[PDB]
Amino acid sequence: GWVKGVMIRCMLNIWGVILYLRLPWITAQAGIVLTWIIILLSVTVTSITGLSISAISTNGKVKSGGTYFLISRSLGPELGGSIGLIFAFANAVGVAMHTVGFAETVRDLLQEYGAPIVDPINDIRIIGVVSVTVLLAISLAGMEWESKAQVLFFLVIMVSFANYLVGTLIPPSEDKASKGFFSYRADIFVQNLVPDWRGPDGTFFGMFSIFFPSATGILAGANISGDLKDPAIAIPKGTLMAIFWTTISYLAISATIGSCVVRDASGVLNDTVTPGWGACEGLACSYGWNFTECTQQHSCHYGLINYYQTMSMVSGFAPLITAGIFGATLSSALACLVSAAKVFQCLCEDQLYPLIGFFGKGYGKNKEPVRGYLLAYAIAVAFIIIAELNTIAPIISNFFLCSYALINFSCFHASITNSPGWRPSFQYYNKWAALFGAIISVVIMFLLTWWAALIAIGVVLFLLLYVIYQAGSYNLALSYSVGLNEVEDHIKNYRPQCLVLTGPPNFRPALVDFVGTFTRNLSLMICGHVLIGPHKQRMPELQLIANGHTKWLNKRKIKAFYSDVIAEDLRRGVQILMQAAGLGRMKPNILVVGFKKNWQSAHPATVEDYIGILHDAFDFNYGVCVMRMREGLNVSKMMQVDPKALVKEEQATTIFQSEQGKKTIDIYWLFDDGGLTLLIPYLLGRKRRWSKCKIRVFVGGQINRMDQERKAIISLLSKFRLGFHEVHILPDINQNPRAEHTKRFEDMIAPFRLNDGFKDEATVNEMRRDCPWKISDEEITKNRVKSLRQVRLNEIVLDYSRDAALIVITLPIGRKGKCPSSLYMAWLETLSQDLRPPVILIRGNQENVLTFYC
Amino acid sequence: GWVKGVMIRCMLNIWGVILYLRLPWITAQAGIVLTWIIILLSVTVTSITGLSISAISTNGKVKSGGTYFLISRSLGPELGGSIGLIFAFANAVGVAMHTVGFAETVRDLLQEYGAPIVDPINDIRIIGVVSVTVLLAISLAGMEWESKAQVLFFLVIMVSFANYLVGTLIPPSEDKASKGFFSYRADIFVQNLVPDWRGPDGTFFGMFSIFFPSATGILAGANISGDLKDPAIAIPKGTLMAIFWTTISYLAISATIGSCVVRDASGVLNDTVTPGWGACEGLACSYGWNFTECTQQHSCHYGLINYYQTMSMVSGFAPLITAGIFGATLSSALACLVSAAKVFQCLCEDQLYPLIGFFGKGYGKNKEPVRGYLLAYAIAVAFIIIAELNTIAPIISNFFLCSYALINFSCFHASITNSPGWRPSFQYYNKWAALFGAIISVVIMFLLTWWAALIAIGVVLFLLLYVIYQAGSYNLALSYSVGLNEVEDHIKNYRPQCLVLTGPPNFRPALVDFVGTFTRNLSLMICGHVLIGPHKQRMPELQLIANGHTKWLNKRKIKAFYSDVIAEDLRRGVQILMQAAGLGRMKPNILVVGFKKNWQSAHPATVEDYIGILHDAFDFNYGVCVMRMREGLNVSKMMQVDPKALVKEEQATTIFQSEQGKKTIDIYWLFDDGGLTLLIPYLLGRKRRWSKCKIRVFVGGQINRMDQERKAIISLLSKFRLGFHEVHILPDINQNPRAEHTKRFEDMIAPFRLNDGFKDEATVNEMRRDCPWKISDEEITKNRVKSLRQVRLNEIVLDYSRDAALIVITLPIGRKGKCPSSLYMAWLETLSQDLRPPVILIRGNQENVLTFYC
Repeated sequence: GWVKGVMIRCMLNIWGVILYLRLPWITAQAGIVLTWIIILLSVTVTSITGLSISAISTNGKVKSGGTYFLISRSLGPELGGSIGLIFAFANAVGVAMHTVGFAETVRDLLQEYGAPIVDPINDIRIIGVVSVTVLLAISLAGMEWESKAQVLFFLVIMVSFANYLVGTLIPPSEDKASKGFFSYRADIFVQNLVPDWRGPDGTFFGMFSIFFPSATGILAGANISGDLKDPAIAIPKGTLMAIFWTTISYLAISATIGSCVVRDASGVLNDTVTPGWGACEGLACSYGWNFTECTQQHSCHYGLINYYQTMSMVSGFAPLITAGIFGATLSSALACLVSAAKVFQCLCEDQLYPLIGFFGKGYGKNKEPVRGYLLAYAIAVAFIIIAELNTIAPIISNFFLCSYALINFSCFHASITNSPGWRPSFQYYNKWAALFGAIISVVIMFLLTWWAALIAIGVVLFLLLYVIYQAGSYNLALSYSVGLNEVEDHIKNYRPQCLVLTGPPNFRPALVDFVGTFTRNLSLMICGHVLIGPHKQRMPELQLIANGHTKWLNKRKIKAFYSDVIAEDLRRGVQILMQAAGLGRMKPNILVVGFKKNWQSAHPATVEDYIGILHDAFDFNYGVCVMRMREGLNVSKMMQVDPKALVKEEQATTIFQSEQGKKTIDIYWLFDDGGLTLLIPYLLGRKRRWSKCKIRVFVGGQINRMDQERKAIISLLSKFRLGFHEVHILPDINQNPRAEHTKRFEDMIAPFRLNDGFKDEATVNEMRRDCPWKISDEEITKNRVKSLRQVRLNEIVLDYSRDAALIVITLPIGRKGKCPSSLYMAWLETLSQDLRPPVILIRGNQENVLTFYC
Repeated sequence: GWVKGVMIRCMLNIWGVILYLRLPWITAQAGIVLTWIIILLSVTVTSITGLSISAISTNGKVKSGGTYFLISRSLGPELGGSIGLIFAFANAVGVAMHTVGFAETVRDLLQEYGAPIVDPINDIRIIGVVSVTVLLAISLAGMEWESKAQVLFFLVIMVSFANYLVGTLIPPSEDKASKGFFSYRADIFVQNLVPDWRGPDGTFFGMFSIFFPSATGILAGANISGDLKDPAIAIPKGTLMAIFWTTISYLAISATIGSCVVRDASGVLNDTVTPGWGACEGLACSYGWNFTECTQQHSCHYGLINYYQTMSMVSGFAPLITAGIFGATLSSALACLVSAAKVFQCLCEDQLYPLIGFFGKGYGKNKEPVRGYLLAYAIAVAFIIIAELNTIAPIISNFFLCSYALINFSCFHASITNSPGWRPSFQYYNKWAALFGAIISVVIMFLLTWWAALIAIGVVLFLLLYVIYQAGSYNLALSYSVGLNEVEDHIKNYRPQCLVLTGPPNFRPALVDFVGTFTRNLSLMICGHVLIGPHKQRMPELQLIANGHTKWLNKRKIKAFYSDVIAEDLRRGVQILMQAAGLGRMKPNILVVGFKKNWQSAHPATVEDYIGILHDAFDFNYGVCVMRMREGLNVSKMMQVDPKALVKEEQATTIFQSEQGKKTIDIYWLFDDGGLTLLIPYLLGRKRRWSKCKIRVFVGGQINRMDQERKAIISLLSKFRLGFHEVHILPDINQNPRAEHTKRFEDMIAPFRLNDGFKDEATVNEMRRDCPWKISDEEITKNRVKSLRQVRLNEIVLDYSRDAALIVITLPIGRKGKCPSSLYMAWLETLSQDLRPPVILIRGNQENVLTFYC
């Protein structure tokens, strides 16, 4: 339920050692008014944190429970992981504080009854170590008696409170009056209403740092959210009621102990007032006691400000309050230890931090964090070695204030940024109240001591930034794609979607880098390897080889999407890839095909396949490009870096980027239909390294007009962001070429004079003028026109461009049925046959433009 | 250039009041060693910040930009705005500091002539406010000549340094020796090597806070940008050289003033030691000077630790050092004043903060920040009212340390997160050096004083958090989906990428719906429509058809991509789309096929093509699935105005489409592997529609042991939440053969014997064995028992699951070369016979299981 399950659990964890041992002393040094102010200032922070905790408990629905699990699932991995670690450390030090208080009580019992062990501080150390070892032994094995222990502890604390209140009303005896107790008196109340400020810790915030661990423990209700009936209505009321009732108890005890005991008293029973004309100085003189001797010399042993166990002295039966101290300290220490271990284990099971993951495994059948229990025990022992409560308490105040500020600010952050899963139903949660609580918690943390607060904030920032440096990554790409399913065919975004042939990626990598240069974070570039084996498709050995190849490619920091194809020949192999690659609107639009360095050496029939590539690409309304670099195409000389992944020379391509380019692109327009002609040069022409480029826009501009035909391209020039009027009119585009060049063009096809790959087509010629080698207006009979033109282009490139870093060569057009594949190949070969420049071939598909950069 | 452009004006801003007024006093209170440590510790912070600033300057080619512009464009707006605000405030307070130093110098000058105004402190206030008003008047109008005033200031400071050194070289005069300066002496150097803390400000960090303004002024090099020939080379050299040379000057002045002036001296010229025995003490006694009275009485007026103007006294010509102080102060204060105003104006140009202060508005033709100038003047006057360098300097140290820590951490943040616009070219920039600089800056800021450091940090946090609080996806894909291309392969999450073959999307819409409600933002679903085109694409209008189908899909709630493949048949027709659909990881993983229910009407070729897709899916590691309906998946759409969404009638046939599933789904998963067999109804179950259907597990096979295998299944069920433990036994497959069910099958496979139309099979078979059911290790003989099992599965569909949402039977498996096509197709027809509700068959590729949803 909510009473015993939640409120009593929070009660037993909030009530602890400072309630019995230091609250009367805080009331003595700070007075009743400032002690109440301290109590209320701590309760403000803890109640604002409790409202955030209640909002967390009402957010969504969590069935397993746990403080770290609730906070992290409601607030996030970064803030949740910082909270689950600072809170775990704070709970580990709380064990040390409560065990030190229990050890101090046992030491006082030994001093009054019997003999001490070694030394009043060393006895505290020894008893604390032994008691924390016993607590660890109980936690590891023997955690089934917890309901009975909870009932016994709550009843013993109730009995201690009742006995203290009963003995306070009793009129003082000789011993109690000697020790400073005079029942209730207005004079003592008025005297103790004001501070005294003795010792090094006499300070308002010095007292706040010692009292504050009396207000912590409000997170015990959230620890068992899974093991409750209805957490959304049980955790808030239980936590808030526990905070309220413990606040009432602290205020009442402070008020009644301030009004009963004087600050200074001496245990000597002879200090009763002598019947004569004495010089009695203190307030106790009116009550018949003479405490001047020690009060003037600051050597009193008893009193509110000098005796730490005055609460037990005041009461009717000291052993009952001793049992109450034992119960409170043991319950709080056990709760802190088990909470630290369980939060740390759950935090470690979520791999958010590198090295803590070792303390994440459980033992036995219920998976107890034995490693976490041992780490918490080690931290507790280390802080127990400090045998002073007034030293441990400020540390716990700092770390619990840091944890509460973190929780409050995490709730405020989740509220202000409208976090997805952050939907609190708690009626009394306000994000500005949480922000105020976090701010005041940090301010108080720095006010108690600045260096420990700085260390805590530094650790918090380290963890938060480490984590920063059910979201999912696959579903996001899917969501963006389907959102694009509603993309507008309107303003067709003719991004340079391209399809690339490389075969194995380690071979022909010049294309890879090339189409990798541009469309970097601009569009899609798809690599394409076609396996040419028609028999035994390596279904098993396809993903693995791709993996390896993609890793190599990825090691090159490329931006592509390799693709594997099985087929019998090149033609149908790429035909499969072009019309089915991508998905929906996410489809490739441009094809680039690697040239075969050795085509005329042997294997004649491959000309058909290679030219069918281009013809089917033309018919498919794709973009088309050829690939032939300075050096040989296929890498077959290795047996004497090699993996571009390791090292990628790619000089032929890297020249443009690695080296600062001083020579420019040269294009032309003999085929005006090609719109891409102003895009592929645009794309590549606009890259970081490609920055250095004095764009030479060579175009067949109108021989008389440079302002409406050439500027027709200049008005459009703006969108292509060209900014160049370099329209170099070279009307010598197709002038009669060199005699020698035509000669070579011919005997090039002399071996292939026949349509060897076209017997069928020869029969067609046979029935049509029987043209064996010369073809009317198709080969050289009349088609020579285009051949002499293209060769003139070659002369041009070789004369004007001469040494040309790169050339935008427009692939010429041949329509099937009026020109053979042979001549087409012949044209491809003669595009750059004389030498070996880098073939930056290009041609478009009469598609619209001005997509990139307007 | 770089010298005069950067380093000369960085020195002029770094040199200021503390160089002449408090450095000797710091060397007096702290030791020479401790003063050197302070200087080097400040220079470490400023040099790390200078490295960060040099990295910022060499980032990109930002032109015509101040300090704030550079920082906010290289770094983020969130960090840039806070940096600009803190830097502007720090400069505004530095104006007050340098004006107070100038006023102190003028007040001392007035006192030495015996003409004070009102009193020491109020005279400082009056002179400082008048000076700062004159400074504001110069800054507003009359700055045109500040370009030539720079040379005068630099030459004046150089002359002051030379005069100080020359005067230090001079042997003592009677007046100078009386005032404490004798000369370079080893004894004085040794005496001043050790610290001597002699006031409220006497502490290591107390002197660090006063000195540190001597090291600030390096960002003065940053705001020059736009007036430099080459910032990427000028800014780093100038800034670092200025830091080095000013550090050298500070160290030299400290070590030379600590070696010639004693800490205690009296301006009385009669202290000269009187001859006789005496009891004279002190180091000066050895030089004939008995300063005993003041030293013991602590009433000395002169000396290093008492006189604030010791550089002036030591130097040969006092007015020259006064001129040097004037030049240094009026250069640093003017630089700070015209830096704070410009940074604030640029910051207010960016609508980054709500209360702009409107100081952003420029005046005149140069758009000078008159409003910003007045705000800076007001802040300077407010901090001038303090009129004490030892109090103003700690504030400026705090705020400049905050600014430098902010810059260093912002550079580190940009480096570690790999910001898109952060690619610094500075060779000596390291993000860990920047992190160290920011951390030590914050530590020193809190060490000097904690409350002002907390105020500055809170202001920075407030600003930062306030600022913190169409082929787009195409492009977004580049960063996410090609970021999805790089993802590990060891994730092995069996993404249920699904492929479908409904032909036209409108037709066979039931499969579309089924594959759409499932994978609704979970898995990729791709719609493949085959146009079986045997010629040139009919028209681009086909693309219109594509947009019409995508609109149809969007007219409902589908997340489909539409693609098409041109072919001449179906087997190859799907085969094209099969191994090329998708791209990289996103690629479809399983395949569903529109069942050609009509199979006894058309030639069996269609049936052979049909078995083709399933066999190919078996060879390509794909998943096979198939639906079936009573009225017709390939419903004739018989026809037996604004027609509304046919969804209503459609969903009648497609419950999943809209109707929340009510009746139970049953997985007749005779086959175990191919997890999708269960996954399909599973992520179908996740669906709210199917949340109303107990997921029935109809396992079948062995009867002797049931749960023995199940315990493996319930382990993977703990992983794949089921919520049930009752798997109904299907012993029908065995010992339960029903004759009338065999007779139908036989009468259902007649024209299907050797109807594969496989002439080669017939031939090879004919030369092996004759009869169409003789050579039957494959022909419905060895696998006949399988046909019995199939018809029994249908019978237990009619009994065990008489009614169900979808009867999920495991899709059968047939071996190529060991299972004929007609036998398999008849098996499927039995498994999905008539008079059944929607029915689905599945069989995965047994890659791995449990990968999804644990």
